[PDB]
Amino acid sequence: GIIEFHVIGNSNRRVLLWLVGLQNVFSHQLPRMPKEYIARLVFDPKHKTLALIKDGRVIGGICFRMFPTQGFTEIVFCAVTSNEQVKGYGTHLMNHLKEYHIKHNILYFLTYADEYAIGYFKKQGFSKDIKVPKSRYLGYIKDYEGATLMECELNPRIPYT
Amino acid sequence: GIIEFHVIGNSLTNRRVLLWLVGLQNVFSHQLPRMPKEYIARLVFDPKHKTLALIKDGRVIGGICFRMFPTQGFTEIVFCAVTSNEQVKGYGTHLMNHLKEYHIKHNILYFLTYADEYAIGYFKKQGFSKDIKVPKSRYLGYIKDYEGATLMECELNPRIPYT
Amino acid sequence: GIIEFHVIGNSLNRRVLLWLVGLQNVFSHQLPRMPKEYIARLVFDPKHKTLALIKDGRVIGGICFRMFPTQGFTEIVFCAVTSNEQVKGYGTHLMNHLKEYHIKHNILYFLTYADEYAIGYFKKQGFSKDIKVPKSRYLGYIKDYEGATLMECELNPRIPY
Amino acid sequence: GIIEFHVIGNSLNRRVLLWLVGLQNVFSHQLPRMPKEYIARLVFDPKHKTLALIKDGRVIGGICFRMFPTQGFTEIVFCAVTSNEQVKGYGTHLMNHLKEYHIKHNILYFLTYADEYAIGYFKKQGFSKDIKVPKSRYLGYIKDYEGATLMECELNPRIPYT
Amino acid sequence: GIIEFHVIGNSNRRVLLWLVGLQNVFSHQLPRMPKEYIARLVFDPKHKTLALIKDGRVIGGICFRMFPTQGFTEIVFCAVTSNEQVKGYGTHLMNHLKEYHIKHNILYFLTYADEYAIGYFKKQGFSKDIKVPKSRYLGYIKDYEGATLMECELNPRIPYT
Amino acid sequence: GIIEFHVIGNSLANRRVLLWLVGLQNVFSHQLPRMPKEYIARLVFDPKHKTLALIKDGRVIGGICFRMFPTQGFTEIVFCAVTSNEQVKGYGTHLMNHLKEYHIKHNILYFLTYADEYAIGYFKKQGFSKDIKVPKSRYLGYIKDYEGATLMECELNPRIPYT
Amino acid sequence: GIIEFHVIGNSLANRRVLLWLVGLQNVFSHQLPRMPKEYIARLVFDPKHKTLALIKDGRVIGGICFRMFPTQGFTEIVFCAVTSNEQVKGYGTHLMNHLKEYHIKHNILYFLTYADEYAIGYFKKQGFSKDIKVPKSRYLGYIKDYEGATLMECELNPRIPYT
Amino acid sequence: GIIEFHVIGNSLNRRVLLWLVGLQNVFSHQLPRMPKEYIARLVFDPKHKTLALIKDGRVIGGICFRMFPTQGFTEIVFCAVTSNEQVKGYGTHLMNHLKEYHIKHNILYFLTYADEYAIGYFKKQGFSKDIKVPKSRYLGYIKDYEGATLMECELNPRIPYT
Ligand SMILES: CC(C)(COP(=O)(O)OP(=O)(O)OC[C@H]1O[C@@H](n2cnc3c(N)ncnc32)[C@H](O)[C@@H]1OP(=O)(O)O)[C@@H](O)C(=O)NCCC(=O)NCCSC(=O)CCCC(=O)O
Ligand SMILES: CC(C)(COP(=O)(O)OP(=O)(O)OC[C@H]1O[C@@H](n2cnc3c(N)ncnc32)[C@H](O)[C@@H]1OP(=O)(O)O)[C@@H](O)C(=O)NCCC(=O)NCCSC(=O)CCCC(=O)O
Ligand SMILES: CC(C)(COP(=O)(O)OP(=O)(O)OC[C@H]1O[C@@H](n2cnc3c(N)ncnc32)[C@H](O)[C@@H]1OP(=O)(O)O)[C@@H](O)C(=O)NCCC(=O)NCCSC(=O)CCCC(=O)O
Ligand SMILES: CC(C)(COP(=O)(O)OP(=O)(O)OC[C@H]1O[C@@H](n2cnc3c(N)ncnc32)[C@H](O)[C@@H]1OP(=O)(O)O)[C@@H](O)C(=O)NCCC(=O)NCCSC(=O)CCCC(=O)O
Ligand SMILES: CC(C)(COP(=O)(O)OP(=O)(O)OC[C@H]1O[C@@H](n2cnc3c(N)ncnc32)[C@H](O)[C@@H]1OP(=O)(O)O)[C@@H](O)C(=O)NCCC(=O)NCCSC(=O)CCCC(=O)O
Ligand SMILES: CC(C)(COP(=O)(O)OP(=O)(O)OC[C@H]1O[C@@H](n2cnc3c(N)ncnc32)[C@H](O)[C@@H]1OP(=O)(O)O)[C@@H](O)C(=O)NCCC(=O)NCCSC(=O)CCCC(=O)O
Ligand SMILES: CC(C)(COP(=O)(O)OP(=O)(O)OC[C@H]1O[C@@H](n2cnc3c(N)ncnc32)[C@H](O)[C@@H]1OP(=O)(O)O)[C@@H](O)C(=O)NCCC(=O)NCCSC(=O)CCCC(=O)O
Ligand SMILES: CC(C)(COP(=O)(O)OP(=O)(O)OC[C@H]1O[C@@H](n2cnc3c(N)ncnc32)[C@H](O)[C@@H]1OP(=O)(O)O)[C@@H](O)C(=O)NCCC(=O)NCCSC(=O)CCCC(=O)O
Repeated sequence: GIIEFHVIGNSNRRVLLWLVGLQNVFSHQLPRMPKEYIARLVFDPKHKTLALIKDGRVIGGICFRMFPTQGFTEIVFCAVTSNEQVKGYGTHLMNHLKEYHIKHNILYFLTYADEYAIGYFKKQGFSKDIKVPKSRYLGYIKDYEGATLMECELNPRIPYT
Repeated sequence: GIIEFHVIGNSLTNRRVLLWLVGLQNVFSHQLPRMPKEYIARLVFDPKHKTLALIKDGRVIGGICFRMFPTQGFTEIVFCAVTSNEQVKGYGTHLMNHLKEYHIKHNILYFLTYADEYAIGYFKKQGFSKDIKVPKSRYLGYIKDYEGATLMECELNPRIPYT
Repeated sequence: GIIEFHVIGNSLNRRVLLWLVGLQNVFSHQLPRMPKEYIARLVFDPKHKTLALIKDGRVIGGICFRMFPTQGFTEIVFCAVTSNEQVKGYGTHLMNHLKEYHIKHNILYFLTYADEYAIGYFKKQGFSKDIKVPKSRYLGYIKDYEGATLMECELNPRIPY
Repeated sequence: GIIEFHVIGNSLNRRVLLWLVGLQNVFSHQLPRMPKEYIARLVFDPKHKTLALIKDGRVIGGICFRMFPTQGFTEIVFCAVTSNEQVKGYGTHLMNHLKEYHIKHNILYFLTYADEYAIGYFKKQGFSKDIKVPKSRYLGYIKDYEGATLMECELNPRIPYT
Repeated sequence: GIIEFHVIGNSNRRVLLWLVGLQNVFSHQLPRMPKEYIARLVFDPKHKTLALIKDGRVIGGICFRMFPTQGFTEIVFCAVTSNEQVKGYGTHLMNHLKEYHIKHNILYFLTYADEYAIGYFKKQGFSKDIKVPKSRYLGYIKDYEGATLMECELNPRIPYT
Repeated sequence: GIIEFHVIGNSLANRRVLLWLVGLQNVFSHQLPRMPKEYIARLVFDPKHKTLALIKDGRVIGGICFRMFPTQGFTEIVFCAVTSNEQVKGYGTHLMNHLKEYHIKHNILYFLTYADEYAIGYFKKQGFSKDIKVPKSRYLGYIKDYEGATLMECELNPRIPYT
Repeated sequence: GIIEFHVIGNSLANRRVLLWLVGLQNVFSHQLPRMPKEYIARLVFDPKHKTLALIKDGRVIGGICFRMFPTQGFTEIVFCAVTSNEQVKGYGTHLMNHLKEYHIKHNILYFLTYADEYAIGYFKKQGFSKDIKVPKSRYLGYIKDYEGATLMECELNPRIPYT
Repeated sequence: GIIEFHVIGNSLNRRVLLWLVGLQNVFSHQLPRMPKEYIARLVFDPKHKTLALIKDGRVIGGICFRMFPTQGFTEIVFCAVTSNEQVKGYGTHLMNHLKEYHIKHNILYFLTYADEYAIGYFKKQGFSKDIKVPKSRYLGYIKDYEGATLMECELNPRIPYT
C-alpha cells in the first residue's frame, strides 16, 4: 500500500501504537535483549525512531540516539519484520536515516553490529575503521562487548533520498 | 523486619524524606569518620545529589549517596555505608544492585568512585575494577578528586537484571 | 559606497533575512560545484554564523563559519567575495575582521579545508598545513573532506584597548 | 576598622554600584598596563562576579572571577589590594574567602594567568603551573594572556578556608 | 520522484529553505533580473509563490501577487530548473495557479513578457489584447519598458487540475 | 401557502439557514443545468455572496443569489431560479422586486447580470437593458464574465418603493 | 439669535443631535415637497450621510445634506434647504461656504450634485459649473442620475479661506 | 556636520513637533506666495508625511508628500531646502531617499504640479510632463492649480537610489 517513513518518538494515539508496533518488531527480531529494555529505550524522550509503515502498520524501523554534542549518532535497534526482509527495505530505511541526519548536520553513525548483521552494515557503507576518538563515544554508545563496533561517514552533498 | 529502598534527594521544589536524609548524614558521618560531618551534609542535601536509602522499619540503616553526570555518561559514587550492627548481612550488596538497576533505567552504565584501602575490597566484590575505561578528560573536575585513593570503575550491563 | 561588516545568522528581521539570501547567492555562485541546497541549509542553520561584508546595503562577500568553544577552534565553512569586487583586499579584511571577532570570543584556532583553487588565499591569510589542533578535538566536528587539504590558523591573543 | 567581604556583581543598588566602581578603580590602578575599559566591561559583565573587600565602608581590594560550572572551574580574572593595604594578609584572606565560597558551589579548580609581578603571590596561595584540568575544558572559555604562566589551584572541600 | 505543489510565502524552516530554493531557480533561469530584486519580492509578504517540489526539492515555481481590490493577479516570475524543462512542468504549474485563482474569485492574470517568454504565455492561454483597463493595472503591477503586457482570463466553471 | 422572503448567506449559520442554502443550491442547479453544480455550490456558500430566498411552507421554491460590490457601486446577479412547478405565477418578479427594494435601502443602485439567449426577456421584463451605462472599467473582472452571454444592466430609483 | 453650524449625522444618537436631524428631515421635505418624506428621512439618518445644520436660536433653519465619497475624491450635495422665513438672507451661501471650508480641511476638492431646474441658479452663485472635470468613471453609479436633472460640479481650492 | 533623514508627520514626541514646525517655516519661507496657514495645515495633516533633512539638529529642508496607496501614486506637495544650503546636492539626496522609501512601500509613481521655478529641479530628478497615470486616477486627489505643470516620475524598483 502507501509506504511511508516517519521519525517518531515520545515527547497522540497513532504514534503510540506505532511505538508499541516498533517495540514488538525490535523484541521479536532482536530476541537477545529483554523486552523491558527495548521498551524503555524506544519510549525514551532522547531516543527517536524512524518508522517504516506499510498501510498503517509498522513493519520496520531504526531506533537511534543523536549526540550532536558529540558529533555522531548511535544506532540502537534495526529490524525489519520477517515477511518484509530482503526486499531492500532496510536499505531505504538507512537512506532516510542518512538523509535525516545530513538535514540535521550530523555526519557519523556509530553502531555495535552482531556477527549476523555485519554484512548488512557493510552494504550500508559502514566500516570497521573507527575514525572517532574512543574518548568521544565511550560511555555514550551503549557498549556491547563482543559485538563489533562500526562507523559510517555521511557526505552532506549527496542526496541520500 | 520490613525493608524498603528509596532514591531520595534534597528538592528545591516533605518531612519523611528530610528526616531520612538526616539519618543518612548520621550514618555516613559515623561510618566514615575521616569525612567531616559538615562536608557530608553539604553533599547529601545538595540538589544534584541523589541518595538511595536503605530503610528497615522506617529507620535508615544504610545507603549510597551518588551524583549523576548524564552529559558526561557516568555516576559518581559519593558515600555509602551500612550502620554498624547491620553490616555483614548482605545489605551492602543489595544497595549496590538496586543502585545498578536505577542506573540502567536512566541509560547510564558507568560508575566512578575513589576508594581508600579499606573500601577497595568491597568495590571489587561489587565488580568494580582499578582499570578505568572512561577518559580522564571526561571525569576530571566533575568528580570530587581524592589524591591518595584508588579510582575504581564499574561497567553495567543493560541486558541484565540486577534486582 | 560605505563598507559595513556584520556577523549575522538565523536566530531560531527582514534586513538580516535578505542578507542571508544575499550570502547564499555569492556563496553558491563563487563555489559552483557545491549544492545550492547545502549552502542554503548551512547559511540558515542557527548554530552557524556568517560575517557579511556589506557595501551599499548589498552583499558583496562574507565568511560562513561555525564556532566550537567546547573544542577551542572555529570551523570555516564558506568564503567568497563576489566577482566584480575580488582582488581588492576585501577577502583579507573579512578574514581580519573574523580574527578580531574570535580573539574577543577567546577562540584562537581556525580549521578549514582548502581545495587547490583556494589554498593560496589561505596561506596568505596565515594558514598552514601544520595542524597543531589534536585530531582528538576536531574529528566529527569539522566536515571531513577527502581530497581537500586541512589547513590551520592560530590566532594571537590580544588584550583589547 | 570593620572589615567585610561580599560577592558582588552586575546582574539584571547604589551601594553595590559604587562598590563595583571602586573595584574597577582599585583593579585598574594596581594593574596599570591593563586598559581601564577592558577592566570595566569585565567588572560590570553579568557573568563576572567580584569578591569585594570593604574596610570601614570602602573598597580596598577584590578578586574578580568568572565561574564556569558546566566546565568545573573558575577563571580568576583580577586580584588587587590598594597599595597602602598591601603586605598585611589582605590578599591571602581575599583568596581564602574565594576558596570557601567555591567549596560551597562545588567548583574545585581555579585557573588563572600569572605575569612576573604576581606569580609569587599565586604560588603562596597554592597555585601550581601543573594544570590537572583538560586543555579541552578551558581552551575556548578563558582569555589567554600569552606570555603569562597559566596556573591552576585545586581546592579541598573537606577543609575550612574561612 | 514524488512531485507536489504548494502555495507558500513569507509571513518554519523548510518553507524558508523552499523560498531560497525558489529565489535560486528564478535568478538562474532569469539572468537579466537582479538577484536581490528577485529575493526582495519572493520574501515580500504580499507576494505568494507556487512551489513545484520534486522529491523534496524545489525545481520550479510561479511568483505571483494577488490584487483582489483590482480584480486580477500579477504573474511575477516563472521558472523550471534547467534539467526539468520541457516535461510539462511549466504547464502544470500554470494550471494549478489557475485553479487556486478560481477558488479565490480572481479570473484575470496580467504579466509582462519579453520575447523569449511570449511563446510560453501564449501556450498557457495568454493574449496580447488586454481587456483590463490601464486605469486598473497601471501603477499596481510593475511595468517593464519594452516587455509585452500579456493577459489571461480564467473560467471558474472549469477544472484546471 | 405562506410565502416569505429572507436575505441569507453563509455567515463566516444555523440549521434552518444551512438547509435553505442547500435547497437553493439544489434549485439553482436544476433550473440551470449548464451550470456546474460544484460551481453553484461554491458560490452560494461563499461568504461574500448573499441570496434572496423565496420560502413557502418552510420550503425553498426560488431565489436570487447576488454579490454586492459596494466599493464599485453595483450588485452582480449570480443565479435566478424559481422551481418548475411555481413558475409563471409571478414569483420571479416579486423576487426581483424584493431584491430591488433591498438595494435602494442599501444605497446600491445598479444591477449587472449576464443573460444567455434564453433568459433575456425575463430581465427585460424586470427593467434590465442591454445598454450599459456603467463603465467597463467599473465592473470588468469583478463580475463573472460569460463570453457569448449578453451583459444586462438595471438602474434602480431610490425615490420609488419596489415592494 | 445665536447662529451655529454643526456637521452632524446618525453614527453607529445624541438626543440634541437626533432632534436636529428630524428638524432637518422636516425642512428638507417641506422645502422639497415633491420627494417622498421617506426617501428624505432614510438619507438624513443614513450613516454614510452627514448633514451641516444651520442652528438659529437653537431651532434648525436649514442645512446641506451630503455624502463624502473619499475613495473617489468627491462629496455629493444631496439636499439643500433654508426655512422659508429665512431665505434670501445669505444663509444658503454661508451654509455652502462652511461646507466648502470643511471639505478643504478633509482634503476633498470636488463637489458633485444633480440639480433640478429650480436649484441651478443657486448652485451657479455658489460657483458651480455644468462643465464636469471629474471623469464619468468616478461618480457614475455612486450618485444617482435622475432623469431631467443637471449634474453640476464645484472645484475647491485649498489655499482659500472660505469661512 | 551630522546629516540625517527622517520620515515624520503628525499621527493624530516634542523633538518631532519642533521638527515639523521647522519644516513649516522652511517651506513657508522658500514658498512665500503660498498662505502659511495652508502650508501648516498640510504639514501637520495626518494623511501627509514629510521627509526631513536634519543637519546639526536643525531642519534644513524636506519633502512633504502624500501617499495614495489605493490610487498607486504619491503626491509631491512641497520641496524646499534652506536658502544657505542649496546647490550642494541636498535636494537631490532628499528625493533619492524619497525614491527608496517608495520602492520599499511599493508605490512607484510620483505626481506633482510644478511651478515654473521648480520645473528644472524635478527634471534633474527625472520628472517629465508625459503623464502615464490616467486622469481618472489622480484627478481631484491632487489639486490642479491653474498655471501649474503636472509632472510625473516613474521609479525603477530594481535600481538602488540610496
Ligand atoms: C538486517 C535487517 C535489519 C535488514 O533487513 P532487509 O530489509 O532484508 O535489508 P535489505 O535492504 O532488504 O538487504 C540489504 C542487503 O544487505 C545484505 N545483507 C548482508 N547481511 C544481511 C543480513 N544479515 N540481513 C539482511 N541483509 C543482509 C543482503 O545481501 C542485502 O541485499 P544485497 O546484497 O545488497 O543485494 C533485517 O534483515 C533484520 O531485521 N534482521 C534481524 C535483526 C538484526 O539482526 N539487526 C541487526 C542488529 S541491530 C543493531 O543496531 C545492534 C543490536 C545489538 C547487537 O547486535 O549487538
Ligand atoms: C562497605 C559496607 C557499606 C558494606 O557493608 P555490608 O552490608 O556488610 O556488605 P555485604 O554485602 O554484607 O558484604 C559484602 C562482601 O564484601 C566482602 N568485603 C570485602 N571487603 C569489604 C569491605 N571493605 N567492606 C565490606 N565488605 C567487604 C565481605 O566479606 C562481604 O561478604 P562476601 O565476600 O560476599 O562473602 C560496610 O562494610 C560499611 O559500612 N563500610 C564502611 C563505609 C565505607 O567505607 N564505605 C565505602 C567508602 S564510601 C565511598 O564511596 C568512598 C569515599 C571516598 C574515599 O573514601 O576516599
Ligand atoms: C578567495 C576569495 C574569497 C578571496 O577574495 P579576494 O577579495 O580577492 O581576496 P584579496 O584580499 O583581495 O586577495 C588577497 C591575496 O590573495 C591572493 N590569493 C591567492 N590565491 C588566491 C585565490 N585562489 N583567490 C583569490 N585570491 C588569492 C591574491 O594574490 C592576493 O594577493 P596579495 O596579498 O594582494 O598580494 C575570493 O577570491 C573568492 O570568492 N574566490 C572564489 C571562491 C573560492 O574559491 N573561495 C575560497 C574557497 S571557500 C573555502 O575553502 C572554505 C571551506 C570550503 C570547503 O570546506 O570546501
Ligand atoms: C598580589 C596582591 C593582589 C596581593 O595583595 P597583598 O595584600 O599584598 O597579599 P598578602 O596576603 O598581604 O601577601 C601574601 C604573600 O604574598 C607574597 N608575595 C610574593 N610575591 C608577591 C606579589 N607579587 N604580590 C604580592 N604578594 C606577593 C608576600 O611576600 C607575602 O608572603 P608571605 O605570606 O609573608 O609568605 C597585591 O600585591 C597587589 O594588589 N598587587 C598589584 C596587582 C596584582 O599584581 N594583581 C595580581 C596580578 S593578576 C590579575 O589580577 C590580572 C589578570 C592576569 C593578567 O594580567 O594576565
Ligand atoms: C517558461 C518555463 C518556466 C516553462 O518551461 P517548461 O517547464 O518547459 O514548460 P512545458 O510545459 O514543459 O513546455 C511548454 C510548451 O510551451 C512551448 N514553449 C514556448 N516557449 C517556451 C519556452 N521559452 N520555454 C519552454 N517552453 C516553451 C514549448 O513548445 C513547450 O512544449 P510543448 O508545446 O508542450 O511541446 C521555462 O521555459 C523556463 O524556466 N524558462 C526560464 C524563465 C522564463 O522563461 N520565465 C518566463 C517569463 S518570467 C515572468 O513571468 C515575467 C518577468 C518579467 C519580464 O520578463 O519582463
Ligand atoms: C426566469 C425565472 C427565474 C422567473 O420565472 P417566474 O417565476 O415564472 O417569473 P414571473 O414573475 O411569473 O414572470 C413570467 C413573465 O416573464 C415572461 N418572460 C419573458 N422571457 C422569459 C424567460 N426567458 N423566462 C421566463 N419568463 C420570461 C413571461 O412571458 C411572463 O410574462 P408576464 O410578465 O407574466 O406578463 C424562471 O422562469 C426560471 O426558473 N427560469 C430558469 C432559470 C433561468 O433562466 N434564470 C434566469 C437566468 S439565471 C442568471 O442570473 C444568469 C447567470 C449567468 C448566465 O445566464 O450566463
Ligand atoms: C436654495 C436655497 C437653499 C437658498 O436659499 P437662501 O438661504 O436664501 O440662500 P441665499 O444665500 O440668501 O441666496 C444667495 C443667492 O442665490 C440666488 N439664487 C439664484 N437662484 C436661486 C434659486 N433657484 N433659489 C434660491 N436662490 C437662488 C439668489 O438670487 C441670491 O442672490 P443673488 O441672485 O446671487 O444676488 C433656498 O432657496 C431653499 O431652501 N429653497 C428650497 C429648496 C431648494 O430648492 N434648494 C436647492 C437645492 S435642490 C436639492 O437639494 C435637490 C436636488 C437633487 C435632485 O433631486 O436631483
Ligand atoms: C529646488 C530645491 C528644493 C533643490 O534643492 P537643492 O539642494 O538646491 O538642489 P541640488 O540638489 O543642489 O540640485 C541642483 C541642480 O539642479 C539644477 N537645477 C535646475 N533648475 C533648478 C532649480 N530651479 N532649482 C534648483 N536646482 C536646479 C541645477 O543646475 C543643479 O545642477 P546639478 O544637477 O547639480 O549639476 C531648492 O532650490 C529650493 O529649496 N528652492 C526653493 C523652493 C522651491 O522652489 N522648491 C521647489 C518647488 S516645489 C513646490 O511646492 C512648487 C509649487 C508646487 C505647487 O503648485 O503645489
